[PDB]
Amino acid sequence: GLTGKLICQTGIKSDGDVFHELFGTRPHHVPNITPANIQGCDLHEGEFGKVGSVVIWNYSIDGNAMIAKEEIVAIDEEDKSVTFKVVEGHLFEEFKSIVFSVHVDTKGEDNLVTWSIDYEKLNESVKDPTSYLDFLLSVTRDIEAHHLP
Repeated sequence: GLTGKLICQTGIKSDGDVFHELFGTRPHHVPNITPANIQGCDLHEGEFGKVGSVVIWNYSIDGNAMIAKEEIVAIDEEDKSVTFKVVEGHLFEEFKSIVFSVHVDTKGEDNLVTWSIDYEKLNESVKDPTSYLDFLLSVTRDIEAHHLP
């Protein structure tokens, strides 16, 4: 009753590999590219690019500042996927667990970015976090504009 999943898919015109590796090996560059959405990304444990690394994200939705500490639980080169599990922060005011994954599909002509949000609400009154899809699309658009020469 408390579990849900939200997915958004959108095209990018920029290089898909570069988009994947931004998240997979260069997540600390994200704030520099989408500063209205993401203000910081600090390495807390481990090393950038490795499974089990932990980063602290400083970000904003609707003008409110928030913090998420996240473990990189999966990085797959073939699927061009990176999975970030929240382990502390604002979102644990609402969710028992919440995991963000980004996949890039570069087959064929048109690159597709897919963001998934997999979560368990603390209780049934918690809202499904659809505002995070609008955040992830904004981040995605900003990355695409930055990477297009």
